[PDB]
Amino acid sequence: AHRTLLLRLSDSGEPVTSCSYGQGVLTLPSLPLPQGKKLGDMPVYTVKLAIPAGSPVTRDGLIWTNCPPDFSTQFDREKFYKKIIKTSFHEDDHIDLDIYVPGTYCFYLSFKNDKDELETTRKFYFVVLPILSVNDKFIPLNSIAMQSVVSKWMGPTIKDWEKVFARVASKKYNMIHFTPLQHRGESNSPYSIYDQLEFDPTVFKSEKEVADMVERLRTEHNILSLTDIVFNHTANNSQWLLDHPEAGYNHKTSPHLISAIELDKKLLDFSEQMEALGYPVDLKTVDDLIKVMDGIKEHVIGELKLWEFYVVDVKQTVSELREKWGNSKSWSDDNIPSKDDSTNLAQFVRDNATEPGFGSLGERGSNKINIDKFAAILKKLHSEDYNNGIEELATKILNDINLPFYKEYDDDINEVLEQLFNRIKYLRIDDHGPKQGPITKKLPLSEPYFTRFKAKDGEEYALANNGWIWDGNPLVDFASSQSKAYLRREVIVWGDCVKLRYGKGPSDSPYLWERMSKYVEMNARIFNGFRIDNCHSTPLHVGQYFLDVARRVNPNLYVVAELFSGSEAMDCLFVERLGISSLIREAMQAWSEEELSRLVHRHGGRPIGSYKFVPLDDFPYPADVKIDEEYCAYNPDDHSVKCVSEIMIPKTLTATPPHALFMDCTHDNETPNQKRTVEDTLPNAALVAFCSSAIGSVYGYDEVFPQLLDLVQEKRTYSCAENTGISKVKTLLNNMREEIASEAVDIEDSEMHVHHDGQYITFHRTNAKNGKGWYLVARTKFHSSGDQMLPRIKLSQTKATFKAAFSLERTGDAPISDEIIEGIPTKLRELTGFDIGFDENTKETSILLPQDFPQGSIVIFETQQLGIDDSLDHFIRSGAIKATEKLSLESINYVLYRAEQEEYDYSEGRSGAYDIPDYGKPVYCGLQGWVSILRKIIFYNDLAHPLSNNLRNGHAAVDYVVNRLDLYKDKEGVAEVQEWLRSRMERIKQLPSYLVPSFFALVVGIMYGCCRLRAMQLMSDNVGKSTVFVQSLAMTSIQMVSAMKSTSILPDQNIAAMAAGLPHFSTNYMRCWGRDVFISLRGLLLTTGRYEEAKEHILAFAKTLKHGLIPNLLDAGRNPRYNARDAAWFFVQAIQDYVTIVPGGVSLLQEKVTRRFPLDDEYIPYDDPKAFSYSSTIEEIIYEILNRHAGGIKYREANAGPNLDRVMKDEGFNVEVNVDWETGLIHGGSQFNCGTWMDKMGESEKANSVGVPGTPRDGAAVEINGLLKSCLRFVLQLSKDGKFKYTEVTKPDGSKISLSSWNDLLQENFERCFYVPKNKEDDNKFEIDATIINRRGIYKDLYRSGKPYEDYQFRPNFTIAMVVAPELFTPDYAAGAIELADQVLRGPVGMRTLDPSDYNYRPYYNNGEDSDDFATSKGRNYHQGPEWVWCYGYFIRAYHYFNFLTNPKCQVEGSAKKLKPSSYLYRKLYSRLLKHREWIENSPWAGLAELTNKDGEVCNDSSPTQAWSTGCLLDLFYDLWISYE
Repeated sequence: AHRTLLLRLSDSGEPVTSCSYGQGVLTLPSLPLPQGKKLGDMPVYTVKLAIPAGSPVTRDGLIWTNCPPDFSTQFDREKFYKKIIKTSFHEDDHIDLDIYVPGTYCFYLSFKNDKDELETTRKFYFVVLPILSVNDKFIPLNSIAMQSVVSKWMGPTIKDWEKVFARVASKKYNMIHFTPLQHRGESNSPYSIYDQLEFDPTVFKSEKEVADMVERLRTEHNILSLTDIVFNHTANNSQWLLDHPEAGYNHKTSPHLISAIELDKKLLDFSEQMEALGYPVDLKTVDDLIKVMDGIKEHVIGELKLWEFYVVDVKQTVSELREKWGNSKSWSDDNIPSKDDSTNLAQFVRDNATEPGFGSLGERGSNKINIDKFAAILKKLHSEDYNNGIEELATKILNDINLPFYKEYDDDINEVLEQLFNRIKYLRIDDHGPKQGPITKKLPLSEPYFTRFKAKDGEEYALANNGWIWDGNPLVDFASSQSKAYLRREVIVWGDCVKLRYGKGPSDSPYLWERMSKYVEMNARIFNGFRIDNCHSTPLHVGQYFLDVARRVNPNLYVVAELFSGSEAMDCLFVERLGISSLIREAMQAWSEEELSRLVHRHGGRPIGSYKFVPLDDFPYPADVKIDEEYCAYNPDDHSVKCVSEIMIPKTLTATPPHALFMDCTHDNETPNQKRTVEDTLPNAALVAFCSSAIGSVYGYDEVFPQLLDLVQEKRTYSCAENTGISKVKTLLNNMREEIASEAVDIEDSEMHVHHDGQYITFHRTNAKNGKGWYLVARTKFHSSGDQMLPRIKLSQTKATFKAAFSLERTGDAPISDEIIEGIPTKLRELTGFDIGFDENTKETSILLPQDFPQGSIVIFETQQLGIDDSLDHFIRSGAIKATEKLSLESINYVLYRAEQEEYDYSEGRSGAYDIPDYGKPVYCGLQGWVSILRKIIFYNDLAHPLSNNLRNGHAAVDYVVNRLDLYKDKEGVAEVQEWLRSRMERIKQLPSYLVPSFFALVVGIMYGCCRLRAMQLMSDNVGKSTVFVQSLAMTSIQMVSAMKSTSILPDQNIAAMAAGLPHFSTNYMRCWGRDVFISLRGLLLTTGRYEEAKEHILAFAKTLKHGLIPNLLDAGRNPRYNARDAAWFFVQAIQDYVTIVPGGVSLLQEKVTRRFPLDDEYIPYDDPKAFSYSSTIEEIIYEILNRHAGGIKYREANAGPNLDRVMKDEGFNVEVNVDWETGLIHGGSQFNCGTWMDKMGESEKANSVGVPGTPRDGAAVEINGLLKSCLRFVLQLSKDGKFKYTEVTKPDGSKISLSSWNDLLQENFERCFYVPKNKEDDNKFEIDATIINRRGIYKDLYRSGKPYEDYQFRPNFTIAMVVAPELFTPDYAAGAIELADQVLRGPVGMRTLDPSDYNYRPYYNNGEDSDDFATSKGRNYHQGPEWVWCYGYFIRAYHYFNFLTNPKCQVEGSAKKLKPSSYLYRKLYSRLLKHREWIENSPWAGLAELTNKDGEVCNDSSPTQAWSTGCLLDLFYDLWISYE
């Protein structure tokens, strides 16, 4: 009822890897269908594709897959089906792919280019494994035990075969591999097949005779059958080779082999005359080889016209020139080099005067010159008359042309002969290959490179037989035009079989493809799968088509291949596209004990105690996600694929390595008797059988046959001697794996530890769920290497039990028979003497071996780790959602974040962050600190990481997670979260030390996700249904909003207070800053939905109003600092944002606040009874800011002096602000002030800057007035609705002005005073002093300041006014101005705080520089150059608004004709937030920096997470959401 997996896609449509399991393939789990359900009843699996929101592929995006949309629909490799991608900028799209039948499926995406073209991603393949049942008992793919049997050695009758079936069925194999059961060819080798369409007539007559015999295996022995399938060749005597000779490579189809044919028939026709002269027809003298090679040199090499295939017949060309000379002539063109350049002129002719096919081999004289054009060239270069020197000249050209062909000739023939001698030596001299035997119908001087016959069409053909190059790429067809291997004699050939010529499709061999198809589908009706020999040498598209055909016959086809391509990636590519289910691996390939342990390590499993995958902070957590509230919705009869925990984020489809079928010995490798000893037959097979994969063996391996059987020659029959050699042991091993097969399913379920010590090899096999295990001690016998004693085996917190022990002993040599194959006599002695001590205290089992443990012996212990039970798994993954129930967006801060300085605040300095030895501390004390480290550790299984080491050596990090919550046990839901953590951590500590890291990370990850989910549920829809990036931004609102003990926002209470940033702006007076609070209030609080927290922050500053201004340094409402000309207008701005957004937000206006300061502007009286003296509603609070600003404000800051600013000069504490009513805007400050957000005060005594503000922004600041217009526009429409009673405003003299008059004042004068026209002509209208300018088409940063050139500086500050009061801007001017900021002020993450073309531009900030530089010392650069992130928010918000109003290409007729942005504009916005997503992804603090140096360089003094940095990107998303969604 739940069989879905999640295949996440990247922004380029590539599948995301959840773990690094190595080079692999997207294989879905091997599981049986649900109870009593057949193919078609329901989707076998559902692949849920996750597409990232607004990514380039979502633009006109389609998903294309060759997955048939229904079970009724058949599968076509090349027929693809459309799935439309639902575009959203906030929400990802999901597209299910229901799969009904196993096989190979793939998918790509199509999208609209950035050139508005059609682009296509890569095809990405994923495989659905077959479902192998034997009757009604499902067989897991890793429990397959395959016996390979060669047919011609099982006797001549079906009944004579069922004796072998019963023999292997006793050893408890569950699958039999059949060497080809087809009519065999001339040499009787099982792989050279006479006819693909009928079986061996010696045994079978019809398909039903074999299909019933194979079915008899299924019913009598519970055994499945698969057969070899040969694609690369057929036998050299098929009666259809006569009827269809084009199916191979002949002189007609593959002309390049003509030169190779006349060399092969020049050796069968030379061996027969070799006896005549200087024969040495066979002999072992190297010195005589030369006399046979010197006969080669002359009789075959010289008599054959080899060079003629490469060279151009010069004499034939010249006689064909004089004769033709009186014809087409005059190469009327100066494309001619002189006769001086005899190298370049030659090549020039080679290009222009050549018939098609030059340089390429073909017919005897296939390289010839176009004579009409070679003559014309000569005439122009030399003379029109032939006699005038042409003969010498023409021949000299062609000669120089042949020099590379002659060099190519010599190069080839040397390899031809040098290969013949080295081969014929081995082949005949018996140096290591016995067979001196000389000329015959067989044993000639050269093996037959071709198969000669007379075809039913009459003509004689010469097809080629295939083989293999020595170290050549098996993907390169050496029988195709692109190879010279048949000519160069570089082919090791099989005269048994003849290479088949598949083309680019059936169009190139319509009989061969049609025949092989019926060949394949025939055996697919019978068997359960195929075994594909030399699958790497079979071409891809060939194997792809036929396996698709077989799968159409038998949808549960089990494909096996001994696949050895050039690499693992290529192996995976073949497995991907062909649908191979298992790769074959051989254990006999090992050269030494160490080599074997490595082989066994590869296919053994995962390491013990390995990390497990959980969704962490890289996933979206939709509030509307389904959940197993107690991990209890999986019925074992549903055979569902479980989610990791209670949050139902489906199982992730990740590349895992292709499954392996480990053979302890195949039918082509040498017997243990030959390569090692017969004693090794026991340990070898036991080690292999312990691997986490399917196993196999050739018949005779267990029966210990003495030597590998010759597939060609031998005719002897398998002995009927039952229960020989290993037979009793394979019965035990396979029976053991039949029981294990039931529970272990996925790659993380089966763990391992293999140890190599001399001739001993240790294998511990472990299920990671129940803790069941097997321990194998195997003493191998590669050689008789003396007595070696194994050290005491110790297993921590594990209990062991003796299962069985055996020794294999040779009892004399093997019998010599002529009619039957009998093995070597063996004694299978049962062993004893093993001591299993168990310390009831340390719970350490010790295992000692007895000295009677000879080489070739094994012992097996059944083991059990202590503390692990089948219920532990369900215990750790349950109860986490119920624990987070009573949490709050405030309390989640204490569980996930808390900088160490924020932690000290609650711990009186006692606690803090956990110091990880050889590493350091996590940046948060909460779970995020662990997750930021664990994510990369789980991905790479970094069991060697310092944190991994520390988690093994002690339970301190285990206890730290739980204990620290004592600091916050009283906050909402923390006590319940703490108990869940406590209850699980205690149960973890009762496990072996090596298992603690994985369960620690698993438990932390689970509780992290549930807390992250709870956050998304408590926040508003726009956040709860969005991408990871939006949610990661929103989590900063929890980082910043918490209650503290040293500070707060209210003087009488300690409540939740938004920090400016972590870690340095979090404690005491350093936490709350009015400018940072309200710039961030919209993003962190309103976009997320924390309205009740936005109100409390507004009211808390309402109490601190004085001078008609809002303080920046909020000292918890207890002596704040009032040098902030900016905060009061961001404060009233947020009030409008609050009222606009909060449902019923108008209620804020009548909220009454205790005004803990006097209505004038006296002095700090925090204890005076006049603190709580009077009340002010937000109504009058807003008006008081507006009114007193007009009426004028004059005051020196209260308590001025060093005790406030130890560097600010005496005149800087005097702050004055008034309105120039000729314009209506607001001026203030001085050259000794820092009233704006750019408030860096210099302090370098060495550089002489003590008291000098780095960026005093005096006079009319753009934002301050833009924010004022916004406020005016706000209160005007507000009074219209009867919610604001004020209209008058008193001037310093005594005049009154209506708010609408002040409003229309700014509307008329703002753009005049601030714009800088692009045309010199217009300067006379905008109060411009062209002497102090830098760039036209700009809005001034300031109006009539102190330094007038600071008026005309390109700074991002104007974007704030564009956002808050766009009515002041004419669209074209704003649009063109912000396009320059896009090209000038826009960095990758930060907004450059100053035009890089200015002289004051210094974009590197060191608050520690001591040198004499007036600009940079003590960090005055803060606001001139450095790239700030929160300004990027106001920028792109306006970049959005005005590119939507101006450029028509950024508009599209949204539904119901309302204006909505186009994908061209979305794509532009998307490209400017990538560098921010990258930042918050790869940041130890899960946030955005406050500052960046030039061009994205990390500023080591920048706060790593700041409020306005993230809150202003959230601002953008809310814009797009609240307007278009």
